[PDB]
Amino acid sequence: HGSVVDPASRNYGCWLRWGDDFQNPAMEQEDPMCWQAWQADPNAMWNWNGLYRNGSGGDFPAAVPDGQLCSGGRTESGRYDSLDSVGAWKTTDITDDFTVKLYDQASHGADYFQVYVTRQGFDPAAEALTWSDLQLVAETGRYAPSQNYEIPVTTSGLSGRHVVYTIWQASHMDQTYFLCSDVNFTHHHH
Repeated sequence: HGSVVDPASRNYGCWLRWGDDFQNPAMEQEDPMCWQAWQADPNAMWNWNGLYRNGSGGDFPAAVPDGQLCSGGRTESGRYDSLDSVGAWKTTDITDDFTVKLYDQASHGADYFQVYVTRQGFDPAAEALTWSDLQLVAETGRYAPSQNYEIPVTTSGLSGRHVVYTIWQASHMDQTYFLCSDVNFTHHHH
């Protein structure tokens, strides 16, 4: 099990940044989207590595309705429901060309990865995430089992706030991870 750690997914980032002080009321001002997520279900963050469905068979929109992409279609009885919320999620700066880095403790492998990004014109802070807002920008073949997978991604013409949607088809069984990462496209490297 695992997640996208760079650019960190929504719940991996909420866990890493707040797990030591997850009850802090100041989070309401400093990180509203993590705050509403911690409020609704701390297990969205404690179980950050479990954002998967079993048995999807590659038909991904059929199991993940519009507005439910980041919760993985309310998998695990909506444990990750609050990751679907619309607002000013904290972003990671990336450039047009960027790498998606997964962490997989158990080295399950991957049959393939799909990386989508929200099209220019979509505002994740004001609009619900739907499949028609996404554009496929990377798609890979199989990855042998490892503890880290890296997907190189090349894009052009993108600027400002987007969501990256990484789909991880695990190799050990029909298990698929649906990982939203908030990003900010700039010319600045860091």
